[PDB]
Amino acid sequence: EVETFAFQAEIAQLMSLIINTFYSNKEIFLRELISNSSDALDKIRYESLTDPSKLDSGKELHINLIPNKQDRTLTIVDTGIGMTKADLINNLGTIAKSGTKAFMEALQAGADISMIGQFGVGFYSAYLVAEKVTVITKHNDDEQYAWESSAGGSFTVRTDTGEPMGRGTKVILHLKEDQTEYLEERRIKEIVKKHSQFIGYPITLFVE
Ligand SMILES: CSc1nc(-c2ccc(C)cc2C)c2c(C#N)c[nH]c2n1
Repeated sequence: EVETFAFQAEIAQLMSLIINTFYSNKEIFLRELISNSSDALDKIRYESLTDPSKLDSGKELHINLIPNKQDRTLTIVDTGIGMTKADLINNLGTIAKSGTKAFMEALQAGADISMIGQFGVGFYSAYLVAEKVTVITKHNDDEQYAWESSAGGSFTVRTDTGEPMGRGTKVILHLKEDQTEYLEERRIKEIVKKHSQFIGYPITLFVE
C-alpha cells in the first residue's frame, strides 16, 4: 500500500511560504499547472517524432479542466509524458531544491509569488487554493501511481488501481473552503483567457 516521504527542507519551506504568505492574486495557480501540462505534452510529442510507438498509449494531445462542485475539486488532466515512480518522488520531475533557492532569493530581491514558474517550481502554486493535491500519473514504462500531499512536510506515493488512464498526469486540487470560485465556468474561462490563451494544445473546460 502507502509510502510516506519527507519533503526536502527547501520545498517544505517554499510550501509553508506559499501557504502562509498573504497574496490575493491566487489565480496564477491555473496558468502554472496548464504550463506544466503543456511542457509534459511537448515532451511526449518530441519523443514520438523519433519513436511513434510512444503514442500507442494515446495519440490525442490535450488538456482537460474538470470542476466538480460536489467533491469541491478542480482537476487538470493532460495526456503528456507522465512520470514514473522515481520522477514523482524526485519531486514531480522538478529541480525543486535549486529552484526554491533561486525563487526565495528572487523574492528577497523584489519578485512576487506570480513569477514562481520562472524557477521551475510553479506546481507548488497549487497550494494557493488547494488544501490537498493528488497527482495521478502514468508514463509508458511504468505503473499508474498516485502522489498526495496536504503539505505539512510529507507526501505519499502509492500504486493507483482501477481508473486506468493510458498516459499522462492528472492534478486533483481539493480546494480550500473559500476558494470555490475556481469551480465556476465563468471564472475558469476568464482565467484561461487572461493567462493561457495561446497554449499549443486544445484545452477543454468540462461542464457540470
Ligand atoms: C513531466 S510529466 C508531468 N509533470 C507535471 C508536474 C511537473 C512538476 C511538478 C513539481 C509536478 C507535476 C505534477 C505535470 C503537471 C503539473 N503540475 C501537469 N502535467 C504534468 N506532467
